[PDB]
Amino acid sequence: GLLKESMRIKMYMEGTVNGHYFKCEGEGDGNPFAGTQSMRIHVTEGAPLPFAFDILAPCCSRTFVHHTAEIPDFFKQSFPEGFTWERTTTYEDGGILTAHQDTSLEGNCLIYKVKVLGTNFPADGPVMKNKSGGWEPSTEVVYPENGVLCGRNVMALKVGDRRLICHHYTSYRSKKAVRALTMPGFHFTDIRLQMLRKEKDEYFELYEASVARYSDLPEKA
Amino acid sequence: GLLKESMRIKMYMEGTVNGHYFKCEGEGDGNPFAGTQSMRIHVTEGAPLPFAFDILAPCCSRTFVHHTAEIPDFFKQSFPEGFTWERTTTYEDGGILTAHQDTSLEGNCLIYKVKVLGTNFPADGPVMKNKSGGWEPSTEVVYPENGVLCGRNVMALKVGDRRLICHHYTSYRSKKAVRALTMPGFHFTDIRLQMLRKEKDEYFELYEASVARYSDLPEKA
Amino acid sequence: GLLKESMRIKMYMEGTVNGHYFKCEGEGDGNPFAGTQSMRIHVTEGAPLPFAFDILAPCCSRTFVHHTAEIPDFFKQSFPEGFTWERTTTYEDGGILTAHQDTSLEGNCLIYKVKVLGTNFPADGPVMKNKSGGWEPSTEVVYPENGVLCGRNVMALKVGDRRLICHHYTSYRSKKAVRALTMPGFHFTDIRLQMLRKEKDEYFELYEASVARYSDLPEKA
Amino acid sequence: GLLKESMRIKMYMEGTVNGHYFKCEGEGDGNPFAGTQSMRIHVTEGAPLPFAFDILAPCCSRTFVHHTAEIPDFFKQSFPEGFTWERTTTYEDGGILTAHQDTSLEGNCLIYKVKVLGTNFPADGPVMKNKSGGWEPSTEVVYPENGVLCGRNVMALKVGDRRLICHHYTSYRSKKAVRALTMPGFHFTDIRLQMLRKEKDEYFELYEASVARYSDLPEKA
Repeated sequence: GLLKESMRIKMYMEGTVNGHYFKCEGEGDGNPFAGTQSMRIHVTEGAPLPFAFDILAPCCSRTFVHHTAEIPDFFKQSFPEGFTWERTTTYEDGGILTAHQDTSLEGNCLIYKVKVLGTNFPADGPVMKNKSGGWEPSTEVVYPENGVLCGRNVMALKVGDRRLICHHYTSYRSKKAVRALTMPGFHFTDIRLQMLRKEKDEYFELYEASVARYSDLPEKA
Repeated sequence: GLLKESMRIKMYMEGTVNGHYFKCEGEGDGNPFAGTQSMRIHVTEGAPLPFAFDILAPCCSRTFVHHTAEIPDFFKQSFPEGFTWERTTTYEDGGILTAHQDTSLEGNCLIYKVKVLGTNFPADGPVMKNKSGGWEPSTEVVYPENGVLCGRNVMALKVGDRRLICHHYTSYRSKKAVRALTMPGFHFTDIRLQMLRKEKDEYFELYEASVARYSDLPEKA
Repeated sequence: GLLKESMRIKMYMEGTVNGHYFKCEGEGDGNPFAGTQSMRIHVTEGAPLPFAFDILAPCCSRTFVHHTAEIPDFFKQSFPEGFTWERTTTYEDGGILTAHQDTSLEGNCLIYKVKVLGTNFPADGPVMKNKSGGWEPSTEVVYPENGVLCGRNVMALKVGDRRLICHHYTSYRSKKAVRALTMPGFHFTDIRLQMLRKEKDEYFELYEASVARYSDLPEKA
Repeated sequence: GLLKESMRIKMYMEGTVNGHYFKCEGEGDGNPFAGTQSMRIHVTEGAPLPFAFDILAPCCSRTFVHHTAEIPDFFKQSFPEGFTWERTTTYEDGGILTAHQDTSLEGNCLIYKVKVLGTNFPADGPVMKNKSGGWEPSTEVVYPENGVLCGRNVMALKVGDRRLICHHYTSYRSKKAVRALTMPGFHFTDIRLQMLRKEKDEYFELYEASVARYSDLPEKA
């Protein structure tokens, strides 16, 4: 019973994208077992952001995933010690967004500390011109490599009727000893990250659902 | 109609991988509406293949996808003219495989003509040492870009307990005038590609099932 | 006297870029010791080319390099059997070009056979719109890997006052027994590829100079 | 004359590489006109470093570049305000090193502030096993893109007689208003970074030389 049906979240984020320094703080809630969560993010320095917050949204919670088919849950097994994630996202028009995150549990409150370095976003591109309209839903590929949980994803940024593709390369590291966890095998995480509200490039509300599953396609003989 | 619920397939492939010339021929069949098919392939020049056939298997059939949710079918709509596909697969240990394909229809035989270039596969990697154990199931991301259907994918090659990750960049081009197609929107194609039999690095048997669908995840308002 | 002060060149090139099939032929000559050479190219099929021939110029001659500082010449030592090259070129705006080449010798004719596959060039980019204006000079990084000579390069495509960057990944394979060659160590090859004339996307003249060298920077102790 | 034939350097570095947090501090001196400089680095937190310092070494000085051929010096023209640099470095065996740097001037001392995030370096690979033997010399490609100086590079990390290849993507931003500089054209920067001394994987001496120049190769008419 270390995680509850209803969890509080506090997030601190600091970074630079294309030389622009910013800091963000967020508060949220969700059901880790139902795989649902929302969050409110304030830009506290470098407002207004001169780039689409869409690139920061996936930096903002892997404890909140509905696990199907008895798939071992790397993230929840990691408490009370918690876990980190590190990701590089390559954008097909040239942006590169690297982030390192820390997850901790204090009573009922998950604590997120994120560092974000963004480089070579094209000045004319939809990130730096803030023309994006959110993410399509996605499916992460999750597999083990010596007690590290690995992530790969293809994500599509809405740019009117066009889609800008980026590529996620993620490592999830337990702060619990490897020998104390059941590692999952290869599996999938459906993720749907929605921006519900935004104001003056300084305030954002997010909503995310996540489900760990195997392929629904049957395997032949 | 034009496509029957039972189709035959003839494949001709020519290519070079790390300087090793090979030709293949396939004979196959499938229910294009059910999204199921199978294929026997003979390596007719350069057998025994000095690398894992696993890299060529996804070069061997996008007419055979079960479409859910009234998703327009780019492929089936393209007949009688048919379509081409072109792909680059990047392997995270350095291998690149580029292939162009032509799909034609005579009677109730789909004809595939495939050209393949493999470059910079590492000598001691599992493709060139032929130590792969087939593919995980996958989910392609499919989206229009002005008459062109685009595909992106993360696939996972089995190398024992480890997974070798590769990235698909696909373009699908109709030979029907773009005025005469209903383009789909952004969607996913589940793909499970199985190797049922291999012999002497010369004879292979493939089976594949594909479903076009939306995300299983509900959208909040 | 296998390789003369004056050598003739003949090239055969076949390929497809974004669906467009074409063949080209080249006739050339050079001094392979001076590292200078030229080539006339005619599109024999698929003329007029609907993309910049700029992407095909680097597929048109590594026998022609001035070697400084007693650097072992992998290419010249390969005769009479000769050598192959395989290259994938990734453009920062989405294009991939993959190519395999065979180089053989008969008397004083070098015979080039090239297969090219181009994928996912953006419809709106300078290559498919044919708005490029040739290559900056370049320096290739060349280093051995177990009998194979590897090449890495950043090249810059002129687009008025902008530069479209692409990345070369090249493997040079001798058809001569490894043990008959002195493999060079790590070194650079300065290449300047110039397009002297073009005519209705059908006829092209190239000149190229290549120099193999060490860094011109002193090493400290 | 803010800039003289002898300047001093102080560097602060903070980062995480594969989840290992560290800090370093640098003390150096140089002749920014002759393009020569040296730095002493102490690992001040998270010593002993459990990865190759060689990956941080190019995070430790673009003010120190001898400009030939009257090429405009973006770096020198950007004082007193100074400049930033942001780089992502992709290693062909999976590692990514993103970095943001601030360069300031306080009298005769250049002040470097570096944030570093490294993700997804292979546990088995020579970086996390600390088995690299320094860098080959390099040639950076430098070119303007509307007030930003872009850099691209291929660099080779020594691993015995093997070379591990990485790819630099750099943007240099003046903190001086863009319109107050003469932007250079496309040019090259020769860089030779040497580690002269290491101790206890907590103390390191770097020497570097840099020359800005055009191609050594002549242009035909």
